[PDB]
Amino acid sequence: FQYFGSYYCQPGRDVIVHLFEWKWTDIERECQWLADHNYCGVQVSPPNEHRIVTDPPYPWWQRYQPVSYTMNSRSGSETQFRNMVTTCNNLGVYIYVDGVLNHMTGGGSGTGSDGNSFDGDSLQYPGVPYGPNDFHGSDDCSTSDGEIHDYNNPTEVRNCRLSGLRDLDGSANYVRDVEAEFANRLIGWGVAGFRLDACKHMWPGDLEAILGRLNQLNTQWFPAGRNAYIYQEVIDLGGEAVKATEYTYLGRVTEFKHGQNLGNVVRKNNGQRLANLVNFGEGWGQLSGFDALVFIDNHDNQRGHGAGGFGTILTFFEANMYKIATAFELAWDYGHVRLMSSYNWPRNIVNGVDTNDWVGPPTNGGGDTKDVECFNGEWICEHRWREMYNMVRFHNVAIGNPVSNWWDNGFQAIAFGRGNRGFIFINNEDFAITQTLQTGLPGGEYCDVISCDNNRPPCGNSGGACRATVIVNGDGTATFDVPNGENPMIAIHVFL
Ligand SMILES: [Ca+2]
Ligand SMILES: [Cl-]
Repeated sequence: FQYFGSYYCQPGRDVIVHLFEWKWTDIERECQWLADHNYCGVQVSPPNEHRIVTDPPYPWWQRYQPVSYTMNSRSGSETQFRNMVTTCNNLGVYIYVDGVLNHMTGGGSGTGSDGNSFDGDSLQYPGVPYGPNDFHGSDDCSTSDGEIHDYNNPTEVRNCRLSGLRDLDGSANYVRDVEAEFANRLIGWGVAGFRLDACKHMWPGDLEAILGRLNQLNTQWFPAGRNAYIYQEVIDLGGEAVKATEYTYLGRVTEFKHGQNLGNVVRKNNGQRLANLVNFGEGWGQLSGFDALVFIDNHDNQRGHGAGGFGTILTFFEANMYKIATAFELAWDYGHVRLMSSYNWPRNIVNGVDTNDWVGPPTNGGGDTKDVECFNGEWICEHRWREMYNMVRFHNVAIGNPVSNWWDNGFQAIAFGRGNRGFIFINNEDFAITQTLQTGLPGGEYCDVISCDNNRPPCGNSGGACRATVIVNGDGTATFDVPNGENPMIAIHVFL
């Protein structure tokens, strides 16, 4: 039995970023910035040939309808993909492919992003090739429309069609061989791993058979005898017949409870309290940290498609709370952390649903994607926000230390350290707090890395609101003056 939940990073790097709908040429350039800020890797949008949808015009979700396993996509050509992987790998920033193996397209016919035909009505995908024998059908699914409705029926969830997406027969030797060939081709070029889409809709045994066909990582960059990193998108918020714990033996699993819980806590939904995070992690009924890929939001649930709709998940639209939740997640020790990196779109919530949730990335038209320019009102670039990247540095400095010196106000203020390496005071109250705490840190002069550029004087005021220096006393205590409001947190850490 091979296990795929271990990932590989350069020393001092750990956090990964989803550069959602970024072009390969932009990711290739971004790898320098990411390396300089000690991020470990990038999840890239599905790079295989996908459906081109023109009604509505070029939505993001067309990339979740495979047409073939060639490598010309909205983000760029095979040549551009391979240039990106090579450059990023040489910089020590690795690439995880969003791998879409559960299904092909929905109904209708057309061509994909590399010119190959699809026909979801006849189940013909000549670019693979797949035909009807390669799919589940009326022999395998008994619902009246062929779609999934009863999430208490694992057979229905796995063998019927997710919203009409034609469902591949993952038990078939041919499908397993074809999908492994796709993954192995990408591994051979230098891809480090995969985010596997829609895994709740596949049988773990079929995933095991596909993963057993995989070659090990390319030793131009990776250690000999290393399996690819696999993290599996399994949406499991409890009370269903498919469980995230079915997939952890194969690799890591997305823990959607993490962002649900942190979102509810930071929003103070239904009387939640920041102080309740004292035991956050597996003890909240979540996966063990070692089995989990964690994140505040993803591309689906920032569009209201997760549970609670728009009322729980935090996103760049709620920037102040989003930074609080992300800072906590990065300072804590639980899971492999992925940060979303988003684009803006005309979100328009009507009766709880965003009417414009289909809108694709910044475009001049014609299905192209604009070059990224961070902070221009179109590309959000959360991973480049100082509050994020300085908390990634905090996370890196703190690595391997326990949570220590926990404090809270019984309510909406907590503070904790990571050994003798870092300390964060989070005041989520509607009033200011002055509090002296054992920070666990060596005595000295520290800067708040939430508001300042550097961890020690000179503090650096590029953001314009760098707070006064924090003095840690000789006994390890420090006095935190934390006003409520924007960025209502102070994080300090020893020199990297
Ligand atoms: Ca399926
Ligand atoms: Cl995901």
